[PDB]
Amino acid sequence: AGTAKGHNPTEFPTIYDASSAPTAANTTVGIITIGGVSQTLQDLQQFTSANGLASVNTQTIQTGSSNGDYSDDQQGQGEWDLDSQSIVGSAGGAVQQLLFYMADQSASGNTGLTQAFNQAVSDNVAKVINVSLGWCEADANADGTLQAEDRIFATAAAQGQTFSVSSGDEGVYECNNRGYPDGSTYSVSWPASSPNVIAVGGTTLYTTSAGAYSNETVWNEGLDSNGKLWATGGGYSVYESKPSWQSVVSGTPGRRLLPDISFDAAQGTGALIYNYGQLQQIGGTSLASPIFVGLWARLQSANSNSLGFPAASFYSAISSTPSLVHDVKSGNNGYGGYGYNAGTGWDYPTGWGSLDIAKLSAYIRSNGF
Ligand SMILES: [Ca+2]
Ligand SMILES: [Cl-]
Repeated sequence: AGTAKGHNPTEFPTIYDASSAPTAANTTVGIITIGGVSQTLQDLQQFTSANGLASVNTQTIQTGSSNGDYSDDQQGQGEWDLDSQSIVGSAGGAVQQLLFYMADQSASGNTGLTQAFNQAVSDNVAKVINVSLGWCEADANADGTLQAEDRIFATAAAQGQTFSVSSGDEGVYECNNRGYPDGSTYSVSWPASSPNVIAVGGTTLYTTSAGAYSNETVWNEGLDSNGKLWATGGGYSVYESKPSWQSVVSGTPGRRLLPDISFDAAQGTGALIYNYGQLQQIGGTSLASPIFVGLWARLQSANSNSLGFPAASFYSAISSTPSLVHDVKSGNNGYGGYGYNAGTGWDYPTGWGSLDIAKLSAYIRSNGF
């Protein structure tokens, strides 16, 4: 069954059958960040230069008050590094432009992040926007953040923009102090639980000795030394109603089910990322979402950026056309015998699984999306 190892981001096209697709050279991509990206831009230069790629056109955008705090968060740089290098690698080494929509760190509440989302939608220049972040949806709901941000994502979807959002790293235990085992008590992350975004969960990725895809299982690496679970977020929103396209998954509640799709997330099978100059092997659903973003941006470039928000089409296409995905069947996203189990077809840990990009491209050529 393949081998578990780290991977250069430039390998993700081979792994997910995207090498025959155009690059994302004709599609602009956004990344939501918390604070600045000055070190991240140096790490991105290290990435493209080491891989012999053309340099990436970047812009940074202060999305809130002009007097806000956009200084670099040092630990955050590794996350913006994961996002940006994984997007560019998955995109085949080229994007039209990479836009960093930086959230103010000195704003009240969650308003810095809300303003970053808002700016990406108002500007309506990026076709695909990565969000490798989140938190307990019940906490977001309790202070009004959920409602305010969902309005923004609704505008995005109506405008034809794709927000991609990591499902979470806490398995079913998102709301229990961010991942502490809690028995049968299951919860999900915001903004992944929005029906106006594509929620991306996580796999453990096995490759053959030649580097081809072998298999994927659920991402679940168990507990760390603090006792926190590291596993793919998945479940259903307690607040958001089920969008009609999800009705194809029978026997589920009348709620937004997540994730929609999944890609590599296990640290043990994760991406090799330049962070403050040093190569580190990094996972999370923060990896899986940028993989999706880069791959989806290729399909946008192949289709003149004319593909709208793709949730309905994913559910109709994949339910009727199982060859479009790698269906994850093994593993669970809890602990101690609790959590959801993968299975045939759509499941709570992984949604439909990972996309086979060339097969999806051929489907889109025939059928539209
Ligand atoms: Ca499955
Ligand atoms: Cl909807």
